[PDB]
Amino acid sequence: CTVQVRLELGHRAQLRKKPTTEGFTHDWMVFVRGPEQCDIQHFVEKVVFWLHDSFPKPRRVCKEPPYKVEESGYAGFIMPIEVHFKNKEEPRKVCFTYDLFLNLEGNPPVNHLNHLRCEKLTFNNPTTEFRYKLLRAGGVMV
Ligand SMILES: Cc1ccc(C(=O)Nc2ccc3nc(CN4CCCCC4)[nH]c3c2)cc1I
Repeated sequence: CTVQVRLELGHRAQLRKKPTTEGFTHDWMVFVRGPEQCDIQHFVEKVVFWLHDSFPKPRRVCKEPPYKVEESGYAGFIMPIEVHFKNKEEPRKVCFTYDLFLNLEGNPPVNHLNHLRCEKLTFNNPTTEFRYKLLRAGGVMV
């Protein structure tokens, strides 16, 4: 059989009225979460957010929900996001290339923004133990 589950990747960003002592101009948050009333913790081991090299501890890990990183900084960047599964067979993780953008190139000028990216994952022939976790999370058998 085939089991599909859904992830939502997203972020929010806020232009600061005044920059931090550090000069940070934006506050931002990036997340991985399930659709409403779906508990992805059943099948997600951890979520690794790979921040820009300039960040201290750029490898940010959440082993439990919420799977998110709140930060402040100077600029947007491309953020690899690994979602590791509670799975003993391949694949044990999926990697997303997440566009963490902090403005719209002043066209138009915004002082905040939100983005959501809905992702479907398809697991062929999961083990009994991993099927239970996927379906327990609200996954659909196909
Ligand atoms: C292309 C590019 C993109 C982002 C940054 C950036 O925001 N870097 C940055 C560098 C150091 C930072 N430190 C923080 C603050 N956190 C607070 C929580 C504890 C660790 C430090 N945010 C930081 C943000 C720099 C470049 I060049």
